[PDB]
Amino acid sequence: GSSGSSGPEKPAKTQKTSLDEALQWRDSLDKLLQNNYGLASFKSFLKSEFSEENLEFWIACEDYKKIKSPAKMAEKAKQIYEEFIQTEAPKEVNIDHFTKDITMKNLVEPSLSSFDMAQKRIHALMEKDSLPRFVRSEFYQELISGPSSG
Repeated sequence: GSSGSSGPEKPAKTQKTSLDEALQWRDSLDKLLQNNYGLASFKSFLKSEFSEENLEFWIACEDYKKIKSPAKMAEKAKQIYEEFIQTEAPKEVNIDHFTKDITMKNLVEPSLSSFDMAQKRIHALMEKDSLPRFVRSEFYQELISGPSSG
């Protein structure tokens, strides 16, 4: 018999982003969000431009797609709407009545692609609005013209 006690551990490190990569974010916004590095930075950028609500709707969407629960898939759906797709909502994203209306009609029998349009709608804005406005900012200049060469 020997008394023993376990203990926690420490994480590790790894690459982040390369020059030939940072540029890939220019072509399609997705590449950016997908990349942990580009994403983290992308967010902050918005927070300053009071346009962080645009990304939020995106992150949530994905977090909703991975919803198997028969109640959550529906209930949760209304949540995102009452937050963004809600009248004068606090984070009401930028979506004309056209797209906005869509989601609503998709709140009846929502499953996974409930916010298919709304998602692609905002995503297309953060890629043609912020994306192009993020590269011009320093946050980007440091990603490509940082402590490394181009």
